[PDB]
Amino acid sequence: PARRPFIGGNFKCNGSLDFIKSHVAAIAAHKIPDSVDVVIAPSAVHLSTAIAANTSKQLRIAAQNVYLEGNGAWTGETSVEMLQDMGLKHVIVGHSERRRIMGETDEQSAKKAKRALEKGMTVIFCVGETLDERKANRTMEVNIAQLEALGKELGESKMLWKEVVIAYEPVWSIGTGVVATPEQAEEVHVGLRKWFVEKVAAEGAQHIRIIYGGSANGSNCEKLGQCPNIDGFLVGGASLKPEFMTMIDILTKTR
Amino acid sequence: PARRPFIGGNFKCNGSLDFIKSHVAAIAAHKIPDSVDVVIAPSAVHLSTAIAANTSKQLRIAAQNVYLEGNGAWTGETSVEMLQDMGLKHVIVGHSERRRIMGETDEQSAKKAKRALEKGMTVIFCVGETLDERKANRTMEVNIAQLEALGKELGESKMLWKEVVIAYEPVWSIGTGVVATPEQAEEVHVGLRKWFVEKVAAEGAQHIRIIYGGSANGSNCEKLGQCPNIDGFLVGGASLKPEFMTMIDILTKTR
Repeated sequence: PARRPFIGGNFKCNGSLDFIKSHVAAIAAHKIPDSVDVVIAPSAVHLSTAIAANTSKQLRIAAQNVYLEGNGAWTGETSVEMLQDMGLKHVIVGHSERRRIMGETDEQSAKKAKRALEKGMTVIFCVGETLDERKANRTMEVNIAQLEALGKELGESKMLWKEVVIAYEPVWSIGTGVVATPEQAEEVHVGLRKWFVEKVAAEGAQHIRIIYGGSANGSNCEKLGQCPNIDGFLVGGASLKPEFMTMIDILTKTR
Repeated sequence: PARRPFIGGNFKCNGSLDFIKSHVAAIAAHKIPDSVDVVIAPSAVHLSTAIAANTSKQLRIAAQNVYLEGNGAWTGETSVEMLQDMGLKHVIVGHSERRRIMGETDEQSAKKAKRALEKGMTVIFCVGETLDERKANRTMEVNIAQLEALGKELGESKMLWKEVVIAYEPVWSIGTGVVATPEQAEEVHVGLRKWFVEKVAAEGAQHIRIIYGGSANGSNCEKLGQCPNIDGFLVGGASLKPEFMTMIDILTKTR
């Protein structure tokens, strides 16, 4: 009982119109197999430009965030409806930068994901513990709590878990170059599988993709991709470089 | 010592690609005098589409929000650099929906504005009190506190106030249809002028535009626009309708 590999590239708050056009063009020009999901997430104002430049039949474009309300009086926010109207089907939710730096609570992330999922979108739901929480030996407690908030919102509607791609990114690995070792990563993904089996369904744990993120790059992704419970990567800085295409190849050849 | 009128249309989280194209086209097709600043603020993902559809030489496009950091690891956020790279020069900051519903603090709004201003952008800085604060007779205290946070960030760099357009929108008037009377609005703008004179400069208070927002529409904007300290309007719901063009005409003929 395995899985369709997944690699997402989160551009974060980076890029100019020319960078988006050129970089998306370079990615789209790369041979992308039909056996692996490849998604890139440019900043909101760059979405249209990225879509126009994406000449690939496999590459999909995603948003880095979405609000938990539909269209209405939510100045500065983006609705699921807007993303779907633009032809987008993927969206990142709960990235630790929003959780830890911008105050996005466990419940808000969960509500954003639920709304996106109910409308038919695929959600890259991020979870991860800080250096201090790990030092306090609370790694699994935290990751599970974040996943539980989502479980509370979906709960019964298990089927909605089908369009969820969990992205484990230890906060101490985000933008620090301090990537997790295959053992550290696999150990956490194992704990996440177990939680899914118990709180969701044994069958579902076998199908849901769980990707690793946090300093993942061309020279370290192969060893990570060889781990049974690591279905791919959520790439940050490296997704802005040509090595992102190499990571795609490595992921394909590995699983 | 007077001012160049200003009318901004905040679309908030509304619109589809077709709506943006058609609505922006209809606005752009309207005769816009060179004597009044007219700006519309579509949602972030619609910016490019709006720019493409804006065939007017006078109409300017603005963003509804911006982050307080430059390009970097800020997932889901937009930088000033991105907005300027797109040719945008206006941005709304501190809208009460973000302050009151999304937790944007007085200091965060102030820091966002300062960064935008330092880079050369024009900022529509929103302020406003809630029904309870007004009932508690704390209307001016609150509005002044929000303005003071900005004053703390700019403080000395007074000159930066040149590109600031203050938008007073009583929270109880936002999306409720309960517009402020000309007396209520003028009274607050008078108090804001006085604060500016004391904490900024007598000269500057004479030049800075202070616009009214909150249920402003085609049938009530004339009486508001006739008030000496009301230089224009920040239009919400009405900016999504053809009456927005009427408001432009009314503002022009009035001052």
